[PDB]
Amino acid sequence: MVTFHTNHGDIVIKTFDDKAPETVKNFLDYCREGFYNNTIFHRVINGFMIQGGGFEPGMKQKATKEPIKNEANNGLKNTRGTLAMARTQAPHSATAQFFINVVDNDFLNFSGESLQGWGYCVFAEVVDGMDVVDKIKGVATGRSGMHQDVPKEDVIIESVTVSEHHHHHH
Repeated sequence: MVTFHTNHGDIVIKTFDDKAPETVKNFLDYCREGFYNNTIFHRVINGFMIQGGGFEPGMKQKATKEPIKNEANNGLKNTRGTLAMARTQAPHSATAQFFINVVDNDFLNFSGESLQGWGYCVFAEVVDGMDVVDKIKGVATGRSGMHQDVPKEDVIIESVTVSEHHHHHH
């Protein structure tokens, strides 16, 4: 599990390690490196999703690592509360940016291994703090340079805590 500590409260997520293993490793690596610290939810669209993990306040884009393979072929759907990776039009271009679906966004789902079909890879789901997600999705937004739907007051991921559970059979 991972918790995003935001200035609107905590968002707790469970990763889908079996179904998106490269994506989950990439995500946890950024978490442990402090990459998401002081990043913002820079693209918030009520009724759609909230997107973050790429910019500091002022839309200062952080340098990222090499992009990852799209694992959306895993059959998982972009239902409300799932996390998927943001990307540009190239399917295997995701780096650190992710989004939380705030409704079921069926139009984002993998339908085939093509530019139009690959869709968006679901790799985790919110397990506590959907109320915080629902707060964030509702904030006021406006323009910032070329970017739209940018919260007028920064929605900040202050940091990220990782929680691991180990089991011992006796």
